[PDB]
Amino acid sequence: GMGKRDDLIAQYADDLRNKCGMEPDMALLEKVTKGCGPAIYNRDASTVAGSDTAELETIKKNFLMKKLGLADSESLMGGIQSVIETYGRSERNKYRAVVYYMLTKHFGKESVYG
Repeated sequence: GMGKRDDLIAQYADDLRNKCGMEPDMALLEKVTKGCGPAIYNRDASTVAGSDTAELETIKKNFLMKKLGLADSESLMGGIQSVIETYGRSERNKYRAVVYYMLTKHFGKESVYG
């Protein structure tokens, strides 16, 4: 096989195109994936619970505010809610790399990844 790291990035790209309706920027997606960590074999650890308030508050504080450098405002949770809705209410495997990629796009923060 191709190995878990490639399988994951391929899956993220497929989700972006075929679930979220977006043309994936592969160069950015790779940078976002690097930031999430080494390839994860345990599916549970690579996904975001869209319906968990604390998990969304953590994405706001640790990713949007701490990493992307965005200020505290209604637009942050609004953006999180938007990307979770885009990924889909019926999706039980919302990959955290895909969510981070979508938020980076949504807020125009691509250049922070280099």
